[PDB]
Amino acid sequence: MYYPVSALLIEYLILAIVSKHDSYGYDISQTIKLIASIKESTLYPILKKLEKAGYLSTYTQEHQGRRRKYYHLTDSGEKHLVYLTKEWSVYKMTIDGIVEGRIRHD
Amino acid sequence: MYYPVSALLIEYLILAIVSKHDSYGYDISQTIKLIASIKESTLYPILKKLEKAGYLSTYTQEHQGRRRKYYHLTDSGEKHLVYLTKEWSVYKMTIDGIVEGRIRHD
Repeated sequence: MYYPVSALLIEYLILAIVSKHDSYGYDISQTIKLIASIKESTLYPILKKLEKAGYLSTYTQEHQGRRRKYYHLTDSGEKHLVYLTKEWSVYKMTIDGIVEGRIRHD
Repeated sequence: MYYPVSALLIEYLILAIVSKHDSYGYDISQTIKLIASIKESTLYPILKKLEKAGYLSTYTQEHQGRRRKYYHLTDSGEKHLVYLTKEWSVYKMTIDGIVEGRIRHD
């Protein structure tokens, strides 16, 4: 809620979410809306970007009587997700490190 | 480096940094540049904002033979920093929660 979630972090979230199981956009969006204020019109292009970049592949599948577009984390996506997770870890520790006083320039 | 740092998070960092000890801008900026790509022209207005909002008070003090503008975390700032820390904690857990699969809409 308070802090914004950057598009890059959204990608992290999407890939992370999709890594649990293949999921359709609305599902990803609903879970992302838990921490982010992002419009579908911002989210779906991000999904598309991730697909184009090869991290997500997509297929259709009936779900509750309507064909949904499912996203699936490719191996490329999996490798990338590790990087994003790692960078997220670093981001966190660095912020916490700065915040707690350990981390200072020089 | 990878993930961007929002202005709101910068505020968190500034207040957190200033909470350790009073510090002048360059000092805060140098430590913030450790995790953020932010220009002085973006940082200093943020410092100013935090001052205006009452979270930082300022004074001058000679440091290495030049008067520096020091920032000091007010009690108001301290209370606010707790909130930002708290919100940061929530942000982190929520992201990690989503990323690790615990957190899903519904």
